[PDB]
Amino acid sequence: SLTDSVYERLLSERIIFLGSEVNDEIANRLCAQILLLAAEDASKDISLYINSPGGSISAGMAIYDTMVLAPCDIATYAMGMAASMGEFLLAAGTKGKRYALPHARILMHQPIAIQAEQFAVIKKEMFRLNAEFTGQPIERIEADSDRDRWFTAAEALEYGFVDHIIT
Amino acid sequence: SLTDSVYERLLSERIIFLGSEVNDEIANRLCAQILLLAAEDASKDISLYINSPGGSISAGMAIYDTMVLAPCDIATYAMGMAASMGEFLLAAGTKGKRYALPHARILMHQPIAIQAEQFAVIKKEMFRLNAEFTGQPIERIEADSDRDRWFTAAEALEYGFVDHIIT
Amino acid sequence: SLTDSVYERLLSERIIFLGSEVNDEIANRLCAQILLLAAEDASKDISLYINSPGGSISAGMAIYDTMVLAPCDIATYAMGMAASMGEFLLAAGTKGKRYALPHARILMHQPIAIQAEQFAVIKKEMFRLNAEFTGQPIERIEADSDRDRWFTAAEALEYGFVDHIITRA
Amino acid sequence: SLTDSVYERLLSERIIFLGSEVNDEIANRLCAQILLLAAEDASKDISLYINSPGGSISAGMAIYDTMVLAPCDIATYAMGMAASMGEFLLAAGTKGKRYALPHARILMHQPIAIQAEQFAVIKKEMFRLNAEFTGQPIERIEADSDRDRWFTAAEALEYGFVDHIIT
Amino acid sequence: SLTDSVYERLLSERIIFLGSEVNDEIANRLCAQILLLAAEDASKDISLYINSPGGSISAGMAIYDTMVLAPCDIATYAMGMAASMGEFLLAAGTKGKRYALPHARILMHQPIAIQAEQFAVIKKEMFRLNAEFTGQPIERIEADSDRDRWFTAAEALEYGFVDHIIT
Amino acid sequence: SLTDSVYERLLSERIIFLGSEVNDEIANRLCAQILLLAAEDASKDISLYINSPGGSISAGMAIYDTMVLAPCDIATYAMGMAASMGEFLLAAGTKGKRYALPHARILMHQPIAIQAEQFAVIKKEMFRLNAEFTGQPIERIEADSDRDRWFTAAEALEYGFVDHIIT
Amino acid sequence: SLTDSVYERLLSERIIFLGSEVNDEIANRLCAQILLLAAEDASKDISLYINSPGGSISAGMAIYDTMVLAPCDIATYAMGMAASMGEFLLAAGTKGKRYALPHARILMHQPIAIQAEQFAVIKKEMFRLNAEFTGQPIERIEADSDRDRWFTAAEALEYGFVDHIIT
Amino acid sequence: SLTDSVYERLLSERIIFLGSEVNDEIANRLCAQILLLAAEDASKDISLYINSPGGSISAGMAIYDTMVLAPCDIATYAMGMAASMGEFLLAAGTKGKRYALPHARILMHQPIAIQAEQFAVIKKEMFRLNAEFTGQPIERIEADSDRDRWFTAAEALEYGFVDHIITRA
Amino acid sequence: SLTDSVYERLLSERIIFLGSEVNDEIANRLCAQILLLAAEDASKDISLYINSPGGSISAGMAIYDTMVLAPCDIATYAMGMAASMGEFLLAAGTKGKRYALPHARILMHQPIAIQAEQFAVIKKEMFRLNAEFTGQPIERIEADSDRDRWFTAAEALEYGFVDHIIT
Amino acid sequence: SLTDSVYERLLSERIIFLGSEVNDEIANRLCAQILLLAAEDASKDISLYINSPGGSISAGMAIYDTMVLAPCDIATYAMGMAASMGEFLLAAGTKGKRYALPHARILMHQPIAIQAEQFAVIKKEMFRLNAEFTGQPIERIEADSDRDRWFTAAEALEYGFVDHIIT
Amino acid sequence: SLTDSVYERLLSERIIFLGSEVNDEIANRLCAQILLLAAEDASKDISLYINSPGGSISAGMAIYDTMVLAPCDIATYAMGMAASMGEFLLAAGTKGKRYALPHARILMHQPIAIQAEQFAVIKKEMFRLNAEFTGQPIERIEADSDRDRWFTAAEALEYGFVDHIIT
Amino acid sequence: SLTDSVYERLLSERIIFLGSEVNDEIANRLCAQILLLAAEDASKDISLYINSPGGSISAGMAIYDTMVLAPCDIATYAMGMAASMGEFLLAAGTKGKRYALPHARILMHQPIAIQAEQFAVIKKEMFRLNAEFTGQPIERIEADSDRDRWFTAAEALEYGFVDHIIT
Repeated sequence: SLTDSVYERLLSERIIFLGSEVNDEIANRLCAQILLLAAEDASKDISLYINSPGGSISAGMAIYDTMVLAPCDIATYAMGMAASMGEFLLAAGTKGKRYALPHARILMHQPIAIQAEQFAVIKKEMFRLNAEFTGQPIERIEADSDRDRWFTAAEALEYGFVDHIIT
Repeated sequence: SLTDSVYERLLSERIIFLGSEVNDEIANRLCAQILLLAAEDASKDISLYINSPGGSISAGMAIYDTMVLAPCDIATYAMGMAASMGEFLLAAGTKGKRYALPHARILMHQPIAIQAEQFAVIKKEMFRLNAEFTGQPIERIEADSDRDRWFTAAEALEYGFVDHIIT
Repeated sequence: SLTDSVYERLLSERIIFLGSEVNDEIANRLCAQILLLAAEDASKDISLYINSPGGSISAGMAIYDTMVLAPCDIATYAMGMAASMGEFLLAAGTKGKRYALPHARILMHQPIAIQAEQFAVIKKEMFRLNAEFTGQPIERIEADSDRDRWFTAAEALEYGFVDHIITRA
Repeated sequence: SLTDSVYERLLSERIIFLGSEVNDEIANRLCAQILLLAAEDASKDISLYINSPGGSISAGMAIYDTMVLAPCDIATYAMGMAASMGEFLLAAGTKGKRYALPHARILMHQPIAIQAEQFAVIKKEMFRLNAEFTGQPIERIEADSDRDRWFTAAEALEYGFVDHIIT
Repeated sequence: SLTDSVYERLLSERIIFLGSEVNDEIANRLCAQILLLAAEDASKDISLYINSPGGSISAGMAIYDTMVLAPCDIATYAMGMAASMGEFLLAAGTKGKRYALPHARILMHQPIAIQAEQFAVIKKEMFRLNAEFTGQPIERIEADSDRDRWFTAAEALEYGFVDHIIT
Repeated sequence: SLTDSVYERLLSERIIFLGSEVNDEIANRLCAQILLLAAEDASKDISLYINSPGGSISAGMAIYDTMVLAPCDIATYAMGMAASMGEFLLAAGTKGKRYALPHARILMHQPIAIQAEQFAVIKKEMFRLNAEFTGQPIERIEADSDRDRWFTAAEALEYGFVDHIIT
Repeated sequence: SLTDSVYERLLSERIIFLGSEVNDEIANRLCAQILLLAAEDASKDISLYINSPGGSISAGMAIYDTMVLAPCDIATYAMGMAASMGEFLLAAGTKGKRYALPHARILMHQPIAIQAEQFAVIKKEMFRLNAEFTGQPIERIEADSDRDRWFTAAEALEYGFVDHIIT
Repeated sequence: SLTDSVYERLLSERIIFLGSEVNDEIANRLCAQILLLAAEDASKDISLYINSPGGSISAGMAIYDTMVLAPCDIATYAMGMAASMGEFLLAAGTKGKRYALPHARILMHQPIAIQAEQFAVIKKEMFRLNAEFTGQPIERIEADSDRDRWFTAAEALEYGFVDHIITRA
Repeated sequence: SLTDSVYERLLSERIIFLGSEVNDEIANRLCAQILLLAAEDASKDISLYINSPGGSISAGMAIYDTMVLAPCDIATYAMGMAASMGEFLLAAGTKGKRYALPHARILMHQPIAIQAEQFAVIKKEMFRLNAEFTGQPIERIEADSDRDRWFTAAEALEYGFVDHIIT
Repeated sequence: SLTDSVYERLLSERIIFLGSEVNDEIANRLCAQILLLAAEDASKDISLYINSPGGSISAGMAIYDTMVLAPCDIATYAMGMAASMGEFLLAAGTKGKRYALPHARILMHQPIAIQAEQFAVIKKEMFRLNAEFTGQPIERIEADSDRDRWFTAAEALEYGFVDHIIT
Repeated sequence: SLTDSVYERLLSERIIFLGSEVNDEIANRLCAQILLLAAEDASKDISLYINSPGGSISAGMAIYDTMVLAPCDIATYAMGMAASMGEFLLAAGTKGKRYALPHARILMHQPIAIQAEQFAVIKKEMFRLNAEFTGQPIERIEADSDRDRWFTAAEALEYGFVDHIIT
Repeated sequence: SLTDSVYERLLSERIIFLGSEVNDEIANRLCAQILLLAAEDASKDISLYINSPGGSISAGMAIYDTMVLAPCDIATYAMGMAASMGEFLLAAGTKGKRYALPHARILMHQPIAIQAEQFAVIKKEMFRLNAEFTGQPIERIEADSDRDRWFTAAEALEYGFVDHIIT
């Protein structure tokens, strides 16, 4: 189909998209692409464009782990919305190669008994990493996720999610 | 489709994925990929990436037997989840080449009369191999399976599921 | 699709799969492939990998006829399950080249006036060839089939379904 | 699809299948395959493999007509079932080159005002042609179809639907 | 698909097919095929195999109109049924190159106020042309269509629909 | 439901409707109503209103037989359309009690081996009965059925399908 | 169902509704309803409420014939829209007892060879009765439909579709 | 629903209908209605109207057994078509109470190892009883069934399927 | 169903509902209801409960005409929302008996050539009668609709939609 | 529905049916009917008619248990097929009142480690009961069921499943 | 259905159920019932059983508006869950006649430019009434809403949601 | 529906059924029924028949609470299987009136992370009451749930779930 064709073509310029909610299908497809590009050429950059409401923390953490695994830099771009795990992957890009498009919106969100155990531990780790990424203190991240704090491109550079606003 | 093209292209790099729950279909498709790579080139390594909640034991042992069958080494990577047969297949990679990614989770799991006796036989055999893979006694594999013990990447290295945590 | 794509790719390596219930359409696909390989090169082996709960005797018997028809050696491998005609077809492989992988299972199974006549003929022929295949008496075969006897790899090599349990290739 | 790729490849070897009921669509498909192969090369054999419960008489007579039309030799093979029109098209192949696989079954079967008129003509014409192919008298063909007489390879060879039983 | 693939491969052989009902859909497909062929090579013959219950008069005339328009000869073949518009298009083939297969069958059939006016002239013109193609008198074409007259191959040759019976 | 209730309260007034095409289901349903009414009172009039394109002769004949079977007189009313079997059943009403509404339209329409046989039998019986109903001769019934002759309420009164045109 | 329940209760107050497009099924049920109320009490009025896009002339004309047939008075009410056959049936009420609600809108609209034939005579009839209904000349009725003339309650009283406008 | 209401209304008059393909479902419903009428008043006739293309023998035979069970007489009426089991059930009505309407037609028709066995048995039973009902030899009933013999009402009266052609009720 | 049984029983208490959108189906159902209640007892009140997003203007007006038609008073109650035509109808209630519940909200809204004219006419009439029901100039009504003004019960009372807030 | 009406009315005569495959819903319904009948008149017989392929053993056993619970005699009739649990329930009727209709057929059929446990128990138990019911030895019950032994009415009477064959 | 049959039977006991999510349909049905019961007898209590996760504030408030409207007393019963508007309507019970079942749980949940406008006003109104109903200060109601406080039956008596824990 | 009718008729006998998975719907169905029966006659016994694979605790707790609330005794009957909450409800019956049919089976089963907290309190409270019903100590209830302990009627009577086995 046209759509897939254009993505394939973009993938040949080392440009990948997160354009939906993060879940296991998407995560796998994305990690795959990252493994491919990395395998194809370890020294050229990858560009990850993001327009995503976020989703599953587990999914996003696998993606992030793959980002970290790849030797090349990964540039990230907020294209329309980076919310929760969308924000996190945006913030997780190679430092100095994180970009917000001028009207992108960055949104923070607060994301049996053993499932709660497994959830709590990785929520904490995501909060930890988000602080590392943004330079913000961990308590700033925590409160701002509770209050569903949203950002303009400008406000987001301020806060530390991105390094550039590309006019 | 894009997704399929991307997996095919990863296949050309000898990179393979267990991305969903293990069943007869996926088993057949994985085995098929292993035989393919083994036939293409006995010498080079296959890298199997795992992010699976697992499922059926026979399905799982079918993949295992194929992995053993392949003359080349299989590297296994815990990418997201490795639970039940997902874990088993991970621990089943070539000594020296089992990797956990820093935020992966390993979950051990407790997984017509003729069916009962068939299941009892593989169940037992699965414990036996798990113990072999991990270096643990059978009895600690059984008790840890009975209770649904889960592992962080760290905890998983200690136990014997993986050889390295790769960053 | 990927799946299909590796099967085609795997076909060019002379490797084929019976990965599900042997019915009429699957039997045709399979015959087609044997014919194809046979016709491509008539003296290189074909490797048939079985993981299948069997199916109709009729379709099973069609795959078998095509196996005999084909000049080359057809090597059979029990991958997961070889039940009914999956068992029959495994056992039907070129003598010496029938294999079980260590955790494969072999299941035996008891498989209008004029349909009944047809069935009776083919059912009797099937028991007769299973005997020929395994070295067993027809008596064993019928009674084992009756009680749905099943086999591990080891037990299956003993009985005569395969010639080797293979671990490393 | 894999199924289709195989038949195409098999069709490059001048091998065609009749693997289902004979309706107008299958008949058109098959007629087309014969014309293609006869146009590609009119001196080389075509191999029709038959495993089908037969079906529509006029659809069967169209295929038959196309075999007759095709300059080249058409060899036929009873692969599983050759029933009614399937049996008709088996017996209809080039004499000397009609084969039965050992466990094939050959079944004979009895196949508005104006539809009856056409069917009556066509029915008589196919009894006539069955008799000519088999060497059996016409009245033998009719009594046998009426009582659904079926054959093993052995019985089929002797009666005259086929020339050789291959192994 | 296999079926479609075969059809395209036959187009390279300048063989085309009318093998379903004649309507707007099919008519266009078939006019397009004739146009392609005449564009590919204006001098080389096109073969049209007919097996079709006919259908819409206006669709049939569009096809006929395209046939006349093609510079090259168009051989026509009665393969199954050639009924109503199916019969018209057969009889419309290049004089000398109209064929019946031995068991082919030719059927004749009688085939808001402004709609009726339109229909009346198209109907008249069809009769006129069917009279011209067969060398029969218009009266006989009308009466014969009224009474659903049908034709064996031999009867069709005698009447004028075709020039040859192929064996 | 509304409709059902209305037909059912009309059944209490001994009024029956043939308001769609005659098939085996409508047959069985009509025959039932007739039988019920007849059973309820064997000597009160039944009123059958008709607005139907007709349909199956065999079905038409079963309703006819049942009408005849019923001790009581059956009145018939061409309410909109009485075509083919619709016409026939309108004609079959008790002499003196066939009615046409002023804008009613009567249409005459001429409607395996064993199937043809049976059909030819009742076709002839149908024609014969139509003649008897209308006083017309058989050859006129056939000739008119061939050309799909139709009738206004007036034209139909003259010909013998009805006894009165009601206002 | 409630809806049917209200229509049933209304049927008891001798009130019926043309609340949709006039087709064969609707025409059937409406005739059935007239017949029933007429059978129940031939001396008492029926109130027919209209809010209809109209429809098929034949259908509307069956309804009309049935109204004429009903002995009792039928009062008509333009409730929402009376378009086409909706207008005709409105105008067809008993002179004296034809009503439009203050915001009722009345729309005129100009509504195989045998098909055309039939249509033409009933189209002529319906024009004649619209003329007689409204007391207009037939020429004006016709030209007015040509141009899709529409009427307010007041314009329609003036033109002759109705006798009163109710408030 | 109206349809269902008149059949119910008709049950009240001890009239029942066989107006479609005889299968397990239809027979279940029909056996029920017979059992209900017999339970209602055991001394009183049940009229059965047949307009059916027939179908399954077992289903047919189940209706038959219920007919036999019911203490009361069952009058059968070929209303349009009585074919195969339709024919059988018509022929099975109480002697002297089997009727055909002027234009009824009657069609005879010739209707895993364990299935074939049970089928053979019931088939034989079906021919024998048909022979008994019509007064024909088993041989004829076989031959005719074989040849799909049919019958106008008159030809049917003469063969034994029915006792009367009824014209007015 | 319970939902319908409840409404039937409310109808029997002379209580009607506008609970959904105003499409023609609904307005028909609702008119029928008012027609019935009037016919049952011309003297007793009708209580109409509104909780509706409004909808079609013709449908609106048909209901309105019917309400004017009924001799009895109709009380109107704003149960939750009364928007567009739902508001219009609310305000159409008998003077002194238009009510709002305390947390009801009233919402104003702006509600081929020949259709346009009709719409313009209904639309103008709508605005006028709404100016008259509330006591506001047509210009206030129009402008307030243009900007989707909404009202609390208190505000609705103030503006003139209603006469009482009930508790 | 007619069907339901009839079963309902048959239930008033204390006549129940097992007419499809035994499964939870049907067993539940059947138990309910037995409980109902039993509660209505604990001294008068229930007649159970069977034509069922049987089905689940647990469901069958719950029906059986309700039969034992029910204080009144429960007569059983083999109508079409009494197979597996159908056979068992038939055999389980009050001794002296089990009936076969002359063309009834009786079939015997051989009917997560925790699942196997539970099943072994109920199976053994069901053979025991079937032995007691029929007076045969348990090991003849088992071999018979093993080979799917079937029975004619006479054979069943001989074996011990029923007490009379009714005619 | 049996379920509807029970609910209506319970309606006769002036017992009603809010047993799913409060949406518009539900609120319409519940307002209807309350109204119906009020009409049937204004002097006798209504009992409202709540087992509901709540939902729409404004649907919630429609029900509440009808509750106040009804002159009779309304008992409320926290039968299982009373969350969001479920809690609210529970607490709207006629003081003294608000009950909780021993294992009931109460939950408080924090529940276009113009949608926002209306929503802010109704949220405020709800908070005001929750305070009113329970005797807590508006600030505790809000603060306790944010974090999503849940309550056992006892904690619920204590806060003011209900008056008695009924055993 | 026959199924519904039979349950309705059973309600007159004060017999109710838990014959499927316990959930929100069923729970409400069942509480409704209990509330009805109680309201109808306060002393007369309710009889609950249980054939249920359990379900959710919350739903089961609500039913339990309605039972306790219900003035009259409730008899419980283990029909085919009482598992999970099916067991609970069975065991929750009026003491001395809890029954098991002989082939019945009692199965005990283990049934925004703040859900865990709610679920923890309620798991504990079920265990408590389950302990109290049987006479087993809390800990026995836990471990026996943990390994899925199943019981025969005999085993269950002696373990405390039921008081009597009926035959």
